[PDB]
Amino acid sequence: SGKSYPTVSADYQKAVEKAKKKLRGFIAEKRCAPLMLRLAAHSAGTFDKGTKTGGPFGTIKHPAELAHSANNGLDIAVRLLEPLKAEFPILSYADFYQLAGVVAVEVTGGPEVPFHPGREDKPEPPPEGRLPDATKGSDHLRDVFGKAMGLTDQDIVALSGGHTIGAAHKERSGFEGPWTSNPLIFDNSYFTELLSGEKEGLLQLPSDKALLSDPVFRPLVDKYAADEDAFFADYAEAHQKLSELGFADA
Ligand code: HEM
Ligand code: NA
Repeated sequence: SGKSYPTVSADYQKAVEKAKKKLRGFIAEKRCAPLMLRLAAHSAGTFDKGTKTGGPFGTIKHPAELAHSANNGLDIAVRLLEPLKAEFPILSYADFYQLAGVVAVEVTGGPEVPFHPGREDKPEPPPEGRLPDATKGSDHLRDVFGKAMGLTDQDIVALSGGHTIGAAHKERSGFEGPWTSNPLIFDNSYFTELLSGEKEGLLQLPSDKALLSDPVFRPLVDKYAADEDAFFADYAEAHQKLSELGFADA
């Protein structure tokens, strides 16, 4: 909503479609879906609505942005995609990385997140420090997702569910381990685990836990744990919005 998507040529659209297929095979084979989803979200999550700066505009490939502490390990993601990107010179890096995130959700069994091409690659990375801090709580989440990005409380909880795939690594964030028993399967297990309490072998970040105690976030955790279809619907909505921050009249 509020979006006017740009026209791209037929050749551009053809390349999107071909790149989508190549990304499915590559991501599935390399077992890197969680890392690609992180790459897409960290690219998008820097958007500040008040200044219209940052966002999903290809800047995460910049050595300067990769160097941000919140981006530890994403240099691997960028390197992994470079040979594929080279097969699609017509596409912006901006579009390619968001497409990789959409594909990451799909190949792990998640919802089909709508994708619209046309993001332009911007020259300057945003300032460091805009991405969410895992050690903080509900006020912080609203500052970053709501005040900066312009997303809703519903979008915050749904997007937190992205942790249903993947794991933290002690050499990247310092945190360690998967949120779920099935880290390459996209489902509502993140919320199920968040509710059941701490289980050995599984991770919960303070930021994950903050969902449980917030008056608005908690009913959403409950809904998603009870209804995976509702989670998938809200997740697809939220991911689309995230992937489109600052893009197509924002
Ligand atoms: C809600 C606020 C968030 C916080 C505090 C947060 C924090 C973190 C941290 C600390 C890690 C571990 C990085 C590492 O050590 O490898 C991580 C990983 C991850 N994040 Fe988030 N994140 C948030 C939101 C999101 C969103 C919105 C998405 C996408 C929708 C997402 C997707 C992922 C995925 C898939 C991984 C696992 C990556 C892998 O397996 O290598 N996260 N997150
Ligand atoms: Na899972």
